[PDB]
Amino acid sequence: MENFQKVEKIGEGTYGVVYKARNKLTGEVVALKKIRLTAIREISLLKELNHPNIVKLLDVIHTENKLYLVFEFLHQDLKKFMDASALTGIPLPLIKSYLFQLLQGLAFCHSHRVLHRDLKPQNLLINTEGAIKLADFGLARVVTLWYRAPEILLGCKYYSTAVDIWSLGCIFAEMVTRRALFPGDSEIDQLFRIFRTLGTPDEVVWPGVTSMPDYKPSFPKWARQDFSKVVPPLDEDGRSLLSQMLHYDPNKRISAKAALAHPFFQDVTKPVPHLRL
Ligand SMILES: CN(C)C[C@@H](O)COc1ccc(Nc2cc(Nc3cc(C(F)(F)F)ccc3F)ncn2)cc1
Repeated sequence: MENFQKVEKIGEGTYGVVYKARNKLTGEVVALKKIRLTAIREISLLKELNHPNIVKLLDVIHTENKLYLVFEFLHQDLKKFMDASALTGIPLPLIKSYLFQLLQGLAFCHSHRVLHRDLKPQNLLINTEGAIKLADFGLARVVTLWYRAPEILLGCKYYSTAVDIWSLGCIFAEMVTRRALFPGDSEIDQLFRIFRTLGTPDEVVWPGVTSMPDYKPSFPKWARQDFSKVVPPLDEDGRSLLSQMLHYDPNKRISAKAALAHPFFQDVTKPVPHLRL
C-alpha cells in the first residue's frame, strides 16, 4: 500500500471500504478496495474474467495480514446517471443498449459459473463511450433489498444464476418508469410488495414454493395485477421480455443467453450518453 495514494472515498461495501487511488508504480488511476479482516483462492480465481462488460480485477495484494482488491476505475454509476435523468428520463435506445450489454456480461460470467448475487444501480458503471459494466462481481462468500430474488427472501440457500436475471429485470423497469419497482423496507415488506404486483405464488406457478424454508401458509393471497400498469411506457416486446425475467420459478426464468435473442433487441444500437463528471 506504499504503492497507492488515496484521492477520495468512493463508498463503503458489504466486505470492505472503496477508494479512488493512484498507483505510484504506473501513474494509473484505480478503484482500491480494502477487505475487513479459501478466500485468496477464489479471489485469485476472479482475475480471469475478461469481458467488455465487466470491470477488470487488475491485482490482488495480500500484505500485513490484510487483503486489497485493485479494480479498473470508472467515473460514474447508473444510480447517479438515473438521478440526473429523472426530469426527462433515459431515452429508450440507451435503456436497450445498456440492457443488451449487461446481458452479454451476465451470459459470460454465468457460462464460467460466476454469479454476481447483489446487482443494483449503484454497482453498474458507465463511460463516455456508451458502455456499461458489472462491478463488485463474484465476491459474495442499511442493505438494500429492492433487487433481491423471491427464492432468496424465502430462505433458499442453493440458488442459481437466475437470481441475477431477477435483479436485472428490476433495474430494467426502474430505468423505464423512473421509480423503483419493489421498494421494500424489510424482508417481509419486500416479499409482500412482490406478492401484491405479481400475485401470491402457489404450487401451480411455482412447483415446490410451499416447501421453501421461510414460506408460511398464513401469507395473504393477493391476485396478480395486469402488466400494462406496471411499466406503462414499455411496448409489448419489452413487456414480454420483462415478464420472463420476473418468473417466480427460477427454472422457468429466462437465461441471459436466451434473453439476448429476444425480439426486443432487433433494433438495438449503441448510443452515447451525455455525462457530467
Ligand atoms: C457522486 N458522488 C458524489 C457520490 C457517489 O455516487 C460516488 O459514486 C461513485 C464514484 C465512482 C465510482 N467508480 C467505481 C466504483 C467501483 N466499485 C464499486 C464499489 C462500491 C462500494 F460498495 F465498494 F463502495 C460500490 C459500487 C462500485 F461500483 N469500481 C470502479 N469504479 C463508483 C461510484
